[PDB]
Amino acid sequence: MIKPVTFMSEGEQIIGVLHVPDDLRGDKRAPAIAMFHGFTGNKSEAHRLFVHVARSLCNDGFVVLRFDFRGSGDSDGEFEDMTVPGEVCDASRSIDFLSELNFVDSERIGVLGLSMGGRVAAILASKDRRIKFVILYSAALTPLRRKFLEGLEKESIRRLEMGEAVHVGNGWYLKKGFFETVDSIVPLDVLDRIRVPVLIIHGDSDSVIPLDGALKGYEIIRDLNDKNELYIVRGGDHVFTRREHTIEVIERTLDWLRSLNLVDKLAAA
Ligand SMILES: [Cl-]
Repeated sequence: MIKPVTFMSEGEQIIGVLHVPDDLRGDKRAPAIAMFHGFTGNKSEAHRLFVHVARSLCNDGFVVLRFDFRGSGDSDGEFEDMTVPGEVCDASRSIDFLSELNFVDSERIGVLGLSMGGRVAAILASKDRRIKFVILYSAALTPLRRKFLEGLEKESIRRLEMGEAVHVGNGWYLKKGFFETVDSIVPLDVLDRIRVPVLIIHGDSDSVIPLDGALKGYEIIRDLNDKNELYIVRGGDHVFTRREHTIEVIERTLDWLRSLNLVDKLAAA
C-alpha cells in the first residue's frame, strides 16, 4: 500500500508518501524507515531512486516514509529559505509521524539519507535516541560552506550577505541562511555520538561528494558498533545512475538490514 500523507513542521505543511506492507496484520507492528532526500532533490529522488528503495524496503517488511523537506517538492516553503537545521526539524517531525502510527513499532525506527539528506540523517542520529539504525547514501559529512561559496562569484557572495537570494544553478536560488548554517553541525564532528548501527554506501566515482569523507566517517565509527559497515560502489557515481549500481545499493541495504533482525516474517506467522 502506498498513500500520500501530510504533517506540519515549523508552521508549514509537508507532503510525503507512506509505504505500508500489505501483509501487515491487524495487531502487528512493523519496523519503519524515514528517508531524507538531497539538496535540490525531492522525495522521489534522482531517476526515482527513492521510489525503488522504498518499494524494496516495504517488500522486506518496513513501513517507509518519504517526504519533501520544506522548500522542496510539494511541501510548503521556498527553497531559498531552506537550511540544514530546518531540515533536521523536518526530519525529527517525520519520526514523530511514524511513532504515532499504531502499526509501526516505535522502538524499531531508523533513517536513510542521500547526500545532503545523509548530512541531516547523521546530525539527527547524533541527537535523537529514537533512531535505531542509520543508512547513508553518498552522504555529505564534511564542511561545505567554503566549497559552496567557492562556486559563486564575489559579487554574488556580497548580494547573499545583503539578503538576496542568489542563483546556485539549474534555476535554484538560495539565501545566506543556508550558507551560514550548513556547517553549524559538521557530521564528522558528531559521528562518534552515534552508537547504533550505521551503513555507509558511497561511490568511488562520486564527483560531487568525495569518497574521502565517507572513509573518514567510517574510520570514526567503525568500532562504535560491530554492525557498522562501509560499502564502496566500484564505478558508482553520486546518485548511482547506472541500473546495476542502483540494484547493488538496494541489495546491500537489504542484506545489511537483515543482519539487524528488525523484521521477523517467520515469527509473524
Ligand atoms: Cl528554516
